[PDB]
Amino acid sequence: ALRFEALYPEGMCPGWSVVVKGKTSSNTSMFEINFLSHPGDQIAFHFNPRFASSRIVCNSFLANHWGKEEVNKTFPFEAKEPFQVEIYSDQDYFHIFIDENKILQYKHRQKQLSSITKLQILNDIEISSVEITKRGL
Amino acid sequence: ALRFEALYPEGMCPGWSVVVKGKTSSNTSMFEINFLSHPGDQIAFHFNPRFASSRIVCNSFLANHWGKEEVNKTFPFEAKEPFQVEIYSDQDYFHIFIDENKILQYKHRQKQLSSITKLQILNDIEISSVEITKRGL
Ligand SMILES: OC[C@H]1O[C@@H](O[C@H]2[C@H](O)[C@@H](O)[C@@H](O)O[C@@H]2CO)[C@H](O)[C@@H](O)[C@H]1O
Ligand SMILES: OC[C@H]1O[C@@H](O[C@H]2[C@H](O)[C@@H](O)[C@@H](O)O[C@@H]2CO)[C@H](O)[C@@H](O)[C@H]1O
Repeated sequence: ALRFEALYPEGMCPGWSVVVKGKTSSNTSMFEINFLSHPGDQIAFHFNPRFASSRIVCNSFLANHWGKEEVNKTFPFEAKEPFQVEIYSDQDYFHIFIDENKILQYKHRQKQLSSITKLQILNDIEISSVEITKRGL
Repeated sequence: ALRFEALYPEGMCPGWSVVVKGKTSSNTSMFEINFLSHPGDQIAFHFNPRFASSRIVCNSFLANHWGKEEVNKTFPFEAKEPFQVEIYSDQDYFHIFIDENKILQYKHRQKQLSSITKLQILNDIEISSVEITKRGL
């Protein structure tokens, strides 16, 4: 289920931050934050905290396939507890921060950064805030 | 031209703030921030700073017609200068703040507040940030 979507047709990458605040309803499910590229609504970056297994899975869905999963070692979320996730893009990576700690970097696979125009947030997250802000390099 | 859109299907009214930061490119045009209700994509609240005439026009587009315009006395924008617009909804009004000053209140005409799920920002605004945050009553 779609919880939030945003569209910025001029392109929200690189040099933008997305800050999502909220909490899960359960410890048995998952949510995702996806950055989509146009045309095709391909998934440039999929950030998928899975609470049942306590793993963050990151990947891309390009040319109709999921690529190699990048799975984080730590799981710095607690179910039903408020969190802040920030995703900041530079020319080389998405940088992920949770509760103001840097957690992981994900190297761009979709190199056409300016075609990333859409953000989708799905599944088990009760959102309290979404901020989309142009930062600079 | 669409500059930004957001969708929050559970309803982003009442008790939410939208904070838009940016600046115009010209002093000859206009921009708008629209709150849309579902179904129908009706315009519950249209906030339309018109720089050519230095007037903020507010209205609603319901049942296929614009209603009575509510035109503000002051015009606290300057073309090409960064501004912050906050729109906060309670049970009775949209409250508009520009650069942290309260400017106007617009009484709800679309009373089905929970059906307001979409935000659109159009025309002459170069956006630097959009924040959508659940505040409370
Ligand atoms: O790689 C991200 C996608 O994973 C898909 O699930 C994988 C799963 O992680 C893996 O362990 C294996 O079982 O194959 C599954 C199917 O590709 C998700 O279904 C998808 O939503 C993404 O999260
Ligand atoms: O009321 C908001 C809409 O106004 C429309 O323009 C009006 C205009 O403000 C008024 O002075 C008169 O000329 O009738 C026009 C047409 O209804 C805009 O076209 C529309 O976009 C809204 O801003």
